[PDB]
Amino acid sequence: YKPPDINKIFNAITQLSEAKLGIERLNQRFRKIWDRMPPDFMTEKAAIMTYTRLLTKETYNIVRMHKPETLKDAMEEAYQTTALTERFFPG
Amino acid sequence: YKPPDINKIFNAITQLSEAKLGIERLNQRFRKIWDRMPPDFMTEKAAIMTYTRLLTKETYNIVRMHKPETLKDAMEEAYQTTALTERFFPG
Repeated sequence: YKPPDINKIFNAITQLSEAKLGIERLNQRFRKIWDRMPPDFMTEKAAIMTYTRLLTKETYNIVRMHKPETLKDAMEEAYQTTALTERFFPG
Repeated sequence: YKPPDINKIFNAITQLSEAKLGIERLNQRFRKIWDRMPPDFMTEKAAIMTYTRLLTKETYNIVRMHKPETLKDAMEEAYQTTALTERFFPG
């Protein structure tokens, strides 16, 4: 195992924004940084919180209906509102 | 009881800085905002984290020796480095 260095991780999440083009840039880097060694970082509800306040205001309105439970649902649901009427299908 | 409204609380902590004159301004408002309805906000270590990265760099160095455990120790220890060689004694 390794030492965690938590403060860079709170530093690295702070860079992410809505200037990132579309949801796919947001969901990718957040998979990169946040999954990199959380030993026990916070509870489930608080892990929603730092994710959700980052997001765009309109996407919070549609993800209000319905509200998700985990990050995976939140990452999926905020993707699906733009994945529907837009795609390039990768392989 | 009341609805919590968590997002204002993360908004209100963001205003605090090192432009606040001395530690006493920092420790007072943080007692006001953070104690106002945390139902279960986060774990103990994470509650250290949002407190500590706010603080001044030199105060992190002295509070490194020794590192505190709870917020109360952290609020006390970062006060004591300036409460020693400076006071107006209140009543």
